[PDB]
Amino acid sequence: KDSLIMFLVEIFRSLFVSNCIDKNIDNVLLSIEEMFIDHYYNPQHSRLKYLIDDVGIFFTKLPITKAFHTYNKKYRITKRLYAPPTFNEVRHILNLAQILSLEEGLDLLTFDADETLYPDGHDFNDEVLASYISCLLKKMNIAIVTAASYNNDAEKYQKRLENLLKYFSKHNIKDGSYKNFYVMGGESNYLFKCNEEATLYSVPENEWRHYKKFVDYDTVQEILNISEKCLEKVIKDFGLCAQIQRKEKSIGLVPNKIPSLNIKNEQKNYMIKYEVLEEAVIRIKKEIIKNKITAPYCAFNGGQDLWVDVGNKAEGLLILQKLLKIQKKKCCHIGDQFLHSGNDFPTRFCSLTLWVSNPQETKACLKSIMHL
Amino acid sequence: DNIEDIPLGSSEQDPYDFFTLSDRNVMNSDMKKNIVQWNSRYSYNQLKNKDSLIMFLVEIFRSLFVSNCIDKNIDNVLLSIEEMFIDHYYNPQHSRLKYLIDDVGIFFTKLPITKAFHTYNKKYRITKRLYAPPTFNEVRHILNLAQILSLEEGLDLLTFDADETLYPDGHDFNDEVLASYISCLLKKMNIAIVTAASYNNDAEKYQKRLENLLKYFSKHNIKDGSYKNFYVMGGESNYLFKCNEEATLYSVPENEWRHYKKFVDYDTVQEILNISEKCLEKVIKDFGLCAQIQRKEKSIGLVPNKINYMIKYEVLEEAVIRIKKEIIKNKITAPYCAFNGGQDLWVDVGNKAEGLLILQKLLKIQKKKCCHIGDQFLHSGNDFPTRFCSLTLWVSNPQETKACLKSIMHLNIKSFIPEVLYENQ
Amino acid sequence: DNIEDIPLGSSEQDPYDFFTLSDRNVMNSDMKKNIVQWNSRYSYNQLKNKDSLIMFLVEIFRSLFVSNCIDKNIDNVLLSIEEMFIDHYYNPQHSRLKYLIDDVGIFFTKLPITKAFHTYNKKYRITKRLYAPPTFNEVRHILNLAQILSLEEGLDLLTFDADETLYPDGHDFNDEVLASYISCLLKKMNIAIVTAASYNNDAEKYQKRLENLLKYFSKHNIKDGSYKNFYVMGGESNYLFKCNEEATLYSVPENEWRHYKKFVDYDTVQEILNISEKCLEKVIKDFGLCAQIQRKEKSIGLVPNKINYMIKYEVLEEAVIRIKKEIIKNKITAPYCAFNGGQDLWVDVGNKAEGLLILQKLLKIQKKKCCHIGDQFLHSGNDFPTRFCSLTLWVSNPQETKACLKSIMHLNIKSFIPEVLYENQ
Amino acid sequence: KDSLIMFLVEIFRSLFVSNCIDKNIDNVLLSIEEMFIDHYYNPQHSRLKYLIDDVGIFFTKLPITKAFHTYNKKYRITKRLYAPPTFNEVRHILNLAQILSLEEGLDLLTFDADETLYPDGHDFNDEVLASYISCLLKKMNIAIVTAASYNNDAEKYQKRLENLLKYFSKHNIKDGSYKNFYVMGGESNYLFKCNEEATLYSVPENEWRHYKKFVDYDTVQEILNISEKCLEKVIKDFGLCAQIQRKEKSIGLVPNKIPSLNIKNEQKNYMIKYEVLEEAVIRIKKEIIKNKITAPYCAFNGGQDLWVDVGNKAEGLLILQKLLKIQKKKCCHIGDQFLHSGNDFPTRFCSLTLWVSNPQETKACLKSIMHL
Ligand SMILES: Nc1ncnc2c1ncn2[C@@H]1O[C@H](COP(=O)(O)OP(=O)(O)OP(=O)(O)O)[C@@H](O)[C@H]1O
Ligand SMILES: Nc1ncnc2c1ncn2[C@@H]1O[C@H](COP(=O)(O)OP(=O)(O)OP(=O)(O)O)[C@@H](O)[C@H]1O
Repeated sequence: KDSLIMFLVEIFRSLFVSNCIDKNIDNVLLSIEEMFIDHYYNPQHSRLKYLIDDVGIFFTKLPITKAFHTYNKKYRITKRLYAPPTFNEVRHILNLAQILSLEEGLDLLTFDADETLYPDGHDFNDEVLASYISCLLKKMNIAIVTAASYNNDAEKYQKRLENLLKYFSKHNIKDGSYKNFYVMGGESNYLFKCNEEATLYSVPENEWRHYKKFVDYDTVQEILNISEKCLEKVIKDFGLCAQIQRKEKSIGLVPNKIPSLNIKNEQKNYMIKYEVLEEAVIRIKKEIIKNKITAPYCAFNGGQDLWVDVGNKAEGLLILQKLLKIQKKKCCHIGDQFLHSGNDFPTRFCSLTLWVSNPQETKACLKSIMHL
Repeated sequence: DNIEDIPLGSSEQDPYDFFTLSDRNVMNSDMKKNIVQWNSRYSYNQLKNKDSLIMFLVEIFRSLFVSNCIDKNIDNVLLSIEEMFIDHYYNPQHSRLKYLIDDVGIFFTKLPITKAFHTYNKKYRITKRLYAPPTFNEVRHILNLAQILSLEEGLDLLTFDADETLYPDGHDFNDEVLASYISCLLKKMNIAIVTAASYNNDAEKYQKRLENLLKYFSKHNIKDGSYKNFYVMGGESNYLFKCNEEATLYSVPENEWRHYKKFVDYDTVQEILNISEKCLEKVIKDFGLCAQIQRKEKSIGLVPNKINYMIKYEVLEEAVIRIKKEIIKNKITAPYCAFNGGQDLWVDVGNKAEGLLILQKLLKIQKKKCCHIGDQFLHSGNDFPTRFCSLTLWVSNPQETKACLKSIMHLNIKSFIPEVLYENQ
Repeated sequence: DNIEDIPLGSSEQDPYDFFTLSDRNVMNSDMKKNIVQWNSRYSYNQLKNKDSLIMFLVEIFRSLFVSNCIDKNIDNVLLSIEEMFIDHYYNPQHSRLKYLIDDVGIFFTKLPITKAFHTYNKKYRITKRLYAPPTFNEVRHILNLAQILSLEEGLDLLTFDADETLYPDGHDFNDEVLASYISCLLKKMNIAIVTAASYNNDAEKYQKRLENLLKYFSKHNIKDGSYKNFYVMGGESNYLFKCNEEATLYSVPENEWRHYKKFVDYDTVQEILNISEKCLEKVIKDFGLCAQIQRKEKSIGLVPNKINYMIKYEVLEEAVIRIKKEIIKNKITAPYCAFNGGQDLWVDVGNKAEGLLILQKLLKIQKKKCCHIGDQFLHSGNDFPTRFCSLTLWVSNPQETKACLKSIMHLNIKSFIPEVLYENQ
Repeated sequence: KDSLIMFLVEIFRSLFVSNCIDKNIDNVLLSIEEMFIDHYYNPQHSRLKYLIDDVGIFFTKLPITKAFHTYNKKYRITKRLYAPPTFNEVRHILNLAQILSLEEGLDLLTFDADETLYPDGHDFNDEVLASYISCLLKKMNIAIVTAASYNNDAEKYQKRLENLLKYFSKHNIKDGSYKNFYVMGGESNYLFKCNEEATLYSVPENEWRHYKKFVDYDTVQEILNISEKCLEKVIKDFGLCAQIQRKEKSIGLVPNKIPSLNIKNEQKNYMIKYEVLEEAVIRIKKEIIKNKITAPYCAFNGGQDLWVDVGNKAEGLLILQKLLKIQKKKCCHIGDQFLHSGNDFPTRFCSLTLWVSNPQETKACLKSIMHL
């Protein structure tokens, strides 16, 4: 999966089966930690980069030993005789390592709204999570990136975040922290800020265009025309009850409504096989490569529909850092990598990335971020 | 035919899943579950260990796909597979299929696997894909179609794993149109429900889990006497209930069916429970869990406290093996089942496979006329062997279950092409 | 302790090797054999299925290597491994090592695995490598050192697989200095030689395979009566020979040792041979081989014609399984061994593991005082289980064999650091 | 291993286990064959290149169906019930496919002498193999590439090929076929031809320098100095009884002679662990990359010693084709890929390559090459 996860899972497995994972293993942990730290420095010529090829680049000194100790002290995974450490536990350990790797602090904490803030595609609904974000909003900038495209219509994005903004309306104006909240819609196309009354307003395109690689109108129209023709053939090729929904910088395969059983709800969405949505995503990806298009884009399978957006969240996060004069060692992103099979734009090449997979894990991560 | 003949590994351990694919707290959406099935290095051995026959077909189709002929006439491949299936039907052991797939189980019917593939491919046209080869779930669907298409003589008993197919998110039964399908089939065949929930002999507690289903019975299934064909097996194979004229569960006198069940003596039952209780007490202390031990007459459980505190998934896995090891260490051969549910742990001195055999013998039904609905994502084949006692459909959501039951209700109708994926479309 | 207790799968089949690593016609040099051991996807399961304990250690060392600490103090890892080995010595079943490695076999001695690693690493400094982690062969060497370092009380019996260790390229014995080592050890301990070659009871034919060794005996081993300690077991476990004053093999009266061997009745012996002959006749016709069938009293063989015509390696593999299947089909449980030699095929109604147990009981030697020299590259663990009957050294060339024997001859000498890789250096 | 081998092995496995590999599988074989032929043409955008990434490029139309039929007719591998087709059999099938893919003929057949012509590092000794080479020498050019470096000393190379040249002295002068025999020593540094009396003579460097990328003297001396320092540290690091042997365009770690047992031969070579020779080869490979050296070279572990040569056999085979005015679709190379773990310069990017692993397999391949 994420290669360095598998790198430590396998090592902990050997430590487990050799029957010593519950004894003093600091000789191994510190030997990896200095490998990690020698990757902070000279990352082009580390021994780490030799062992794992797709390590990427570390923006920080990762205290992997302290992280293992802290996580093992709480959950006691080395006390299990038959269940060795898992992929998800190592995922936590690195998440914790990256957090404590910011003792110098961060100035920008960014969320993937679709993966962490909206449960099951709904609107924000978590008074506990909104508590922690508001707390952190006082100490740093907090931006929220989402693939939802409602042009620059600030009211439409507000509906998805109203409970969260309603929390801001009681804990984040007396100290003026609302100035540090940012929302990036359309992956990287529509930017919003917060006003005194906890209400989203649009930052006009002229004020931040200078930080985004310009993309021609005809090239964004060619990306959507290419995808249009692709989806049309997918519809014909699989007998889909669906049609194409074209927006200004997006285009989507949306399922139709069809009847149910009279005893159930009398209308439901047509269901597109996950296989057919995967077939279409890379079908589109290949025709875009066939036309030698360099513009950043994003084609994803999301639940019951498919969307092609001209811009990707990776570009948005760079745009936010170029905008607020922050460089990568002082900002991190929170998303869920189980949700995009598309390895492209792994977010970790732009900022520190935390991998969380349910609201409880997200709150655990923020709790750690408050206590620095 | 009997419990001693079924290949049960009650103290066995499946190969460790470092990716905890059945941790529903992390893999909590159909989107995530479909993505892991693409990464072979993430889910291959876990899937094969749940149905090696399906994986057998997936790999054959993957190679038809990469060789670029899956959308051509592949009937030469399908029909020789079908010939092995027929041969296996006639020779459940020593067949060629058994040599290739040792845990293939039993074919109680001639599976038209060729007609199944053509049916599914005609509607969903998976061979029209250039870059996504047939998936595990798609072959799962195709195998369900083959077993349904093979029910020429019909069914006399249809059984559900309630925990896997009837309780959404573990809550009580709540699905009007599903109840409708069951109620109609109840008029054509015996229907039995198996669950691991042990409420001792307390019929009212089991009835609470099935209240909405039984209420549907009391409006369509009492006048035609179809209610006398409904059975409920609780504690996996310990407590048997039937229906009365008022759509109420009542215990069947154990003298009426005990002889069908392999006898376990009282001391062995309590010894298993006693050994588990000491294990679980040590697990609670070893990991500092906020959890409580719920012991029953023939079962014991590790349950989280309400506040709902959640026990680490790996701690639940660790405890199931600790229990099997100590039970092994005490040289106990009685059939039991110690399983890691999503969020709790249970040790039942019982077994759902033995439960079905009890229902089969009691109702004197031949295995060719039995069909089981379960979810092989939610149980270990060492506890419930694949294709041990009947045909078995694999469903993974209420929508698939409704489609299957709809097809079973239109069984052997000429103008009905069976469906196992969607109910409306 | 007896043949029925040894885990033998005589009709079993190892997982198919698509890379035919034991086809010595393609892998015909130490250079090629060392290269396949680097590609994990080429040789991992084949190597693990020959000694899962060695692979267990290789994987632990690979992770010490990639974590960049294998050249630091790794004694915390080694000593807890050593603690599991000691525990396994005290609890051959139910130990922690047995749970991790089910086919680990038996430790008849406390293995100083830590001292072994330090010994080998002091001389060869494998932890000084930045890019080649410890290899299968290197852990093989380290395990040999541990077993030799554990022979504190000495050895009373040393046994060789002649086919694997004493006949270069299948020709007769020809190695003066190897003979020298054996002859000296013959003066300190019993020495027995096991081979699958069945020349019926014809002592002269076996003597021809060992002529140069026996001639060395007739110049150093007759005056001190050490020759009465040499034994030869032919037909794997069917024909027993000893030495006289003139360095000549003679048959031991079967009444003197038959009771030590599990009895097989005459009809079962000939039935196995008859079934194999029909199989092999069909194999010769099916593939048009230029080959002949050599039947003995208790063995039958598929041999290529002299011209030397060579039978396809995969045809030999195909025939071994065909034979095991037909023997299974006739419900025959007698211990036999049907193996694919490099260039021929043999079905012996015998078994080399039973042969060693016969030598052990006959000479009344405890298993702690036995050591076997073989080559686990050249046999299936289902025929000869790893660590079943004694300590077992794994050698892969006469140079390693000489080094081992040299170390055994300097056993428990203070001023001698054992060696299992090189004889001169 | 070779990726397209594994591609067909796995497919034949599915055909095997589905119980149809002995029936008519021409729908699959021909479906791969047209995939192959659509790779002959438009090789940059084949479906094949999508499935397998490292396919390389095909110089010919591969009749994979006819090859399977011809090989199955002779050996009857589809008649086995329990031993499915193996890696080596598929290796043969492709070898046979490439041979019949030359119905248009070839004009240059090249050997790797170290891998196919010298058994166990000896001299040529195979009157049957020499028979087939002489037969083919009449129909095409035949060159022989070897890593042995004896400068331009023609007599030293003749010793390794004297039996073969002695065969030429009786069957290859009356028709003048000796003009078509070529020997390339030093991987790509020393070229030799044949005279009327079956004797090697050196083609002076001026006559073929124009077809080789020139390499500066100081850069070849830097490659050997880099390797010298590497081997010195390997000797110290592992207590080797060996020393360095420097040639003009090569440098080697050669083991010393050390005593044996008095009963054995009183002198033998010191033995260097294969692991330590592998450790050294890529140690050298990394320092050469650390110095950003572009010149083609070759560092290989060969038996009991290691050698670093400035030139590789891949370059020699290009030099021979550029010299004799032949392009790649009419020449093939015979070597053994089990013998170089170093994937670099896989020979198949320059010419058709046959993979053989014993003299019997080589003769079988040449027998096929005669019957076109
Ligand atoms: N570093 C991490 N990254 C991602 N997820 C984590 C991390 N640490 C813990 N989690 C997960 O978050 C979930 C919440 O843990 P839990 O509520 O037990 O402790 P907590 O969040 O610290 O709360 P408290 O501090 O009250 O114990 C757990 O299931 C755990 O698996
Ligand atoms: N295309 C090929 N590429 C590489 N090796 C091959 C190929 N075909 C056959 N071989 C191998 O060459 C060896 C020699 O085969 P064999 O001598 O049986 O037939 P042959 O060489 O054609 O001789 P004959 O024509 O007299 O039968 C065999 O072991 C076979 O595995």
